[PDB]
This record gives sequence, structure tokens and C-alpha cells, in this order.
Amino acid sequence: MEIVSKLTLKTIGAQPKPHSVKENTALASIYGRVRGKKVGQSTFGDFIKFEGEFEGVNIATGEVFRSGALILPKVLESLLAGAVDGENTVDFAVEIWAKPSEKGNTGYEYGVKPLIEPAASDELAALRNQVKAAL
Amino acid sequence: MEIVSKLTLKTIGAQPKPHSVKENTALASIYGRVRGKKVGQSTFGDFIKFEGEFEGVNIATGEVFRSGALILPKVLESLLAGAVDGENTVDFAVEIWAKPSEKGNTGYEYGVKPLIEPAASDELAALRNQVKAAL
Amino acid sequence: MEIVSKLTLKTIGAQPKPHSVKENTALASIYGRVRGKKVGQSTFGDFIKFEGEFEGVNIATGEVFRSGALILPKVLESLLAGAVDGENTVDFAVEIWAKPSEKGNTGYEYGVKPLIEPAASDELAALRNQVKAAL
Amino acid sequence: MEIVSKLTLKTIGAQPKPHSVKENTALASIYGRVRGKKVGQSTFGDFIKFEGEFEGVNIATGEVFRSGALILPKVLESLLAGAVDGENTVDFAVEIWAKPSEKGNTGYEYGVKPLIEPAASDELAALRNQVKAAL
Amino acid sequence: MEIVSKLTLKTIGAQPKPHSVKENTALASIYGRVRGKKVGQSTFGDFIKFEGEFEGVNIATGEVFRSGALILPKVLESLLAGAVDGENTVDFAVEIWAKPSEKGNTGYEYGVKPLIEPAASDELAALRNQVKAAL
Amino acid sequence: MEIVSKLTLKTIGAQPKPHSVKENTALASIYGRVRGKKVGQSTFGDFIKFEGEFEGVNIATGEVFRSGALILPKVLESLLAGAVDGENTVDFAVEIWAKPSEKGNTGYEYGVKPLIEPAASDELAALRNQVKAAL
DNA sequence: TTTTTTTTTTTTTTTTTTTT
DNA sequence: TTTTTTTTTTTTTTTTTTTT
Repeated sequence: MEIVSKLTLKTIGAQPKPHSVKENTALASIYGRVRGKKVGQSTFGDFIKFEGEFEGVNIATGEVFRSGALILPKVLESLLAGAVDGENTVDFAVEIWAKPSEKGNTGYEYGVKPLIEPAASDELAALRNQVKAAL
Repeated sequence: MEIVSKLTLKTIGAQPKPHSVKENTALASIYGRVRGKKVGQSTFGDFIKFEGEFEGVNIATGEVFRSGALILPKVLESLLAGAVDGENTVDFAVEIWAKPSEKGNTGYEYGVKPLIEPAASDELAALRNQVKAAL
Repeated sequence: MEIVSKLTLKTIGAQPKPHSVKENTALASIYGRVRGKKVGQSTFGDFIKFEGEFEGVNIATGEVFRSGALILPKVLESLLAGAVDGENTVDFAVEIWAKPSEKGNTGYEYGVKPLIEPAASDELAALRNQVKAAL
Repeated sequence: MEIVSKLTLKTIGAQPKPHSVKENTALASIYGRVRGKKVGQSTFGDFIKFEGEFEGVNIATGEVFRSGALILPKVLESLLAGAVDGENTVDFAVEIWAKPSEKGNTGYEYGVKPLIEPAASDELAALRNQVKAAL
Repeated sequence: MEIVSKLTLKTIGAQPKPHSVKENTALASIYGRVRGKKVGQSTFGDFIKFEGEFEGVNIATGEVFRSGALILPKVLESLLAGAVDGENTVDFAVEIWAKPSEKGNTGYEYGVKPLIEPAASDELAALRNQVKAAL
Repeated sequence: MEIVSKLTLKTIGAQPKPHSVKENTALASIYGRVRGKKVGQSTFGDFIKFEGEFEGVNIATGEVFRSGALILPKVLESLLAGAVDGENTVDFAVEIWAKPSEKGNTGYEYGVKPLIEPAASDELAALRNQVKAAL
């Protein structure tokens, strides 16, 4: 266990080196509870920093990390931020992947595979049932 | 055993020389009991000095030190201070590391790997259990 | 020998695959004589196409190509175009390299190592002589 | 010989890696003629880009480079810019060094050792003569 | 054996000359029994003088001294004085070192390496046991 | 010759290491012309920075430096500043020494031996003549 | 023939790159 | 006496048809 001021793919040694992803690969698993959010500015745009209890795991090393702060990429950030608003404490758990990206300045794009089944409306459930009926 | 007025990475000869860390490395192991804290001012900001029984160990020399005073870096200081308040006596034990830090005035950043398992809520334990279930 | 309508790094199989250059590497050697130039438009901007006698050589295969048309990258294009104007026939010979490029959409940047010694003024020759004098 | 769009310590592979200079070391030798200057803006401030004939030499590899553009560090930039103004063509030649710099974000500071003897007033020449007289 | 009115680093010829310590060095070994203490005033502050049986040994000469009075530096003085109170007779034994001290008016700082194992609480013993368990 | 932004004993490698001067020793020779002065603030007090043409020479290496800025110790600073006021250009030349200093935080004190004979009143000249008469 | 000299809190960190 | 800062970047390449 390593205590970190802020939990990032770089802190937990999961950020790939540029032009290094030849196949889809998992990097980290991040789970925790979120109490609040704050918006900050950087050279590359605005970002959200989360407050709560967070644990992190690298998969090429098995190292386990823990923090009270979390900065995620923009996609996971958008999803979680849409999932949190106000005084409610939000539980989350996700596995972060890396995929090759031609026409990318880094050569990879991040993927998101959640580990908690998310909420789906009864209507799309009906659609899945209809699909599973014919064939 | 060497008795020191105050226990620091510099006292126990663990402070790296600037621009000297090429790979992650452990410097010291510090354990003790804390009775109180005091806040002091310096050129570079405020700092906390701890009172109690403290023992220290360098890893490149095996030298063992002991003191009744302790000054830590800011991160460990914040964690321990949040862990101590009032008349209670707090036991602690940590291993201090050094990591390279590009864009740093010293070239390194300190790491914290505790040796006593810290307290985690039942909720995050449930999250870890859920993660360990699928795969 | 393979006759090609237009000589390009893609025609002679020298264009690297995106996110594939880990170290500096030579791709092709191109030499020929230039009689004229024409300017054309594409999605990514304007380009110059050269007319004359051109031969090309891949270095990972030894394959030899020959054409009467030549399209080069923008840097080599600028140099050669500045070297050609009017009815004069211009001889040229260059070796094309590939270098890693972080923050690049392809991961590499092209290099130019000429094989004919280019023209340098007597003044810079004097400067080189002065440099070679002290030490 | 390698032709480069702009000549920099990074282009000619002379820029040291952060936290790598343990002793004073020469990196490059740059000589050329300057015809004009242009001022540009970046994240870290304004910079001057020079136009003319420039040749460069790395000392750990012997590689020789040549360009028509030149961007230098701020100190050499200030000196040369003060040395150039208007339509005059300015000859210059300098050897660039690297020195350790505690309290530096990179760990090194650049040095300048010119290879052409610069201009000194007759008064300071008189001073040097007086110094060389007593002892 | 040399009998001295008061035992000091100066009496036993162990006090370093200013600006003379280039590396850590042992100066003296002092052991004895303490019966009482007295507080005295000087230009540089107050000091404690001890009464009992004291023997001293220089390490660069092997000379052996003995006295019934003892004046120590402030750190050893504080430790021993905290170790003595009342009619009890206190046994002690310590080795005195010298360490370089930049920003010091003498260039050195004294070190204390006791030769009798001191008293440590069962709690810190438990901590040392826990530390010695994981790795 | 090395061009430096500011000329100091540290820039020209003349500053002694603490607790290193065992005998009087010359470090540097500094001569130049002064056009103006500016007052700046630091942690340790205010200081004067000089503008003009300055050359410097280390004596343990023979290295020669040159700058347009100069910061001196407090004594030389006071003397020169008293020697400069207004639009006049002031010529100066001095040899800087180092002397042991017991009760000093560095172990040395700087000395000043000018190389240009300074101005003495006719009265003190008369005194020297009277002294040289009797014996 | 004497009490004299020794010590100081220092440094260490920063959001960055990923997508189109 | 000590300090009195210094450096980082300052982009690249992609295509530019071909056959029936």
C-alpha cells in the first residue's frame, strides 16, 4: 500500500509511454466513494478533482494505492461527474484500458469497463428481451 | 544507537543529495509513539514538531537513531497530524521512499509506504470484494 | 528495378506505420535530376511535383525504383524547390530518415541527410577555421 | 551533415536529460552568420528566432547540422540580439556548456564560452595592463 | 592516569580545533557514577556540574583521566540530568563524537553514542517487532 | 573566456567551501568600469548590483570571466559605492583574499588588496614623511 | 588558576495530454 | 559570511487513386 496525495494513472505508474500500445491492454482498477468535486484550470483545459476514499491497483505490478483525491481522464470524469451532485456519497468502480489510436498524439485512447452493473431503463430491457426472442 | 535532539532525514543521513535519484529507493524507517504536536514557523512555511518516543533506521547504513522530537515532510506530517488530536497517544510506523521528480528543484519526491495496515471502511471493503468477484 | 508513375515513400514501401519508430532509422535514398516543378492542391495543402529522372532505393529491402515524377515531404520539397528555378537541370541526392516525435499524429518526423556536400559561403568557412584553431 | 528546419540543442541532440549533469560539460558548438531576427511568443515567454546561415556540431557524437533558422537560450539570445541590429550581417561562434544548478527545475544551467575574441575597450585593457604590472 | 579537578573535552584534550572536522570522528569515552548536580552561570548561559566518580579516555592518544567533577555539553547534560534526581546514584557511559556542521561557529557538532543499552518501553518494542515481521 | 549574467565569487568558482581556509589565500582579481548601481533586497539584507564592464580571474584555475553585472561582498560594496555617484564612470581593480575567522559561520573572512594606488591626502603624506625621518 | 563555546528546521513540489 | 535562480517550448505527418 502506498499513500498518494492525488491518484492518477501517472501516480500509480499506469500511464503508457507514447507510441507503445500495440494491442488493447488493461492498466488500472479504481474504486472508491466520492463526496464532492472541484473544478480546476490547466494549460490543456479545465478538470475535475474528486474528494473521498479511493483505492487504486496497477495490473502489471499489482501495486495498491490509496488517496483522498482523484483526477481522471475526461471521459470517466464526465461519467462520474454526471453521477455525482450534492451531498450524496457515490460509490464507483471501473477498470481502465488502453487502445491503439492512429492519428493520436500519444498513440492510444483510454477505455472504460465498469465493474458495477450500471442502471438501464425498463424500456431498453424490453428491447433486449425482444432481440433475444427471434433468434 | 545514536541519540538525536530531533529526528529528521538529515539527522539520520537519509536526505538525498540534489539531482541524485535515478530510481525509486527507500531511505528510512520511522516508528514511534506520539503524545503531542507543536506548530513552528520557518522561511519556507509552517511545520509541525512531534513529541514522544521515536526510533529511526537508515537503510543504506543500518544505523539506528532515537529521539523525543520528530519533524517530517509535509505529506507524512499532514497524515500523522490528522491521526493525532488531544491526549491520546498515537502509534505509527512508516517507510520513507524517494522517487524522481522532473520539474523539481531537488530532483526527487518523497513517498510513504506504511507498515501498519491502516483503517478502511466496510464500504470500500465491499467494493474490493466486488472487484475480486468478476475476474 | 520497378517503374512507378510517381516516386513516394509509400510507393517504394518506405513510409513507416504509425506509432512504430522507436529509434532513428533510415528509410530511403533518392537521387535524380530535376527539369521542372508543378504545384498541386490536396486536402492537406499544396504540394510540388517534380519532373525529371529519379531513382529510389529502400534500405530494409534493397528494392530499386525509378520514375519521372517525384513528390517529397514538405521540408525536402522546400529545399529542392529553392534549389530549382527555370530551365536549369538540377542534380540532387539525399537520404531520408525517420525520428520519433512525441506530440505527433504519426509518432515520427522525417530527417534529411544529403549525400552531396552542399554549398557554404567563405565566411562560414572562416568561422569553422576559427573554431578549429583554439582547441 | 543533417539539414534541420530550426537549429536547437534539442534538434542536434545536445539538450541534457533532467537531473543528469554531475560536472561541467560541453554540448555543442554553433557558428554562423545572422541577417535578421524575429520575435515570437510561447507559453514560457517571448523568444527570438534568427535567420541566416548556421552550422552546429554535437560533441558527444560529432554530428554536424546546418539550418537557416536558430533559436538559442535566453542568455546567448540576449548577447547576440544586442550584437545584431538592422541590415548588417553578423558573424558569431560560441561553445555551449552545461553546469550543475542546485535549486533548478532541470538541474543544470547553460554556459557560454565564445570562440571569437570579443571587443574590449582600451580602458579595461589599461586595467589589465596595470594588474599584470605589480605581480 | 591523570587526576583532573574537572573533566571536560578540553581537560582531556578532546576538544577539536575550530574548522577541523572533515568527517565524523570519536573523541572521548566517559563513564562514571553521579551522586548530585549543581547549576552554575557563565557568559554563554547556565550549566550543570556533576559530582561523583568519573573516568575519561581520549581515543587519539589513549590517555586516561579521572575526576570527581564533570561538565558536559548541553545535550549530554540534558540527558544525564533528566536521568538523575535526588539521592540515587546513577551509572552512565557514553562515547562522544564530532560531526561537521555547516553554518556553525566552530564547524562541528557533538554526537552521543551510548555504550549501555537504554530503557525502551514495551510498546516501541512491539513496534520494532511488527517492523521486523513484514520484510 | 566565459560570459556570465552576473559576476560573483560563486560564478567564477572562487567562493571557498565552509571550514576550508587554513591560511590566507587569494581567490580572484576583479577589474572593470562602473556606470551605475541598483539596490536590491534578499533574505540576508540589502545589496548593490553594479552595471558596466567587468572582467574576473580565478587564481587557482586561471579562468577568465566577463560580465555586465557585478555583486560584491559588503565591504568591497561599501568602498566602491562610496567611490561611485551619478553619471561618472568609475574604474576599479581589486584582489580578493580569504582569511581564517574563528567565531565565523563559514570559517573565513574576505580581504581587499587594491591594485590601483588609492588617493591619500597631503596631510597623511606629511605624516608618513615625518615617520620616515627619525629612524 | 578559572568553565567555556557550540548550534540553528530545512527545502520540496506543481495536473497533465489525450482525442479528432 | 551565507543569496542575490534556472530551465522547459518554440510540433509533425497524413494525401497527392485505380481499375473495369
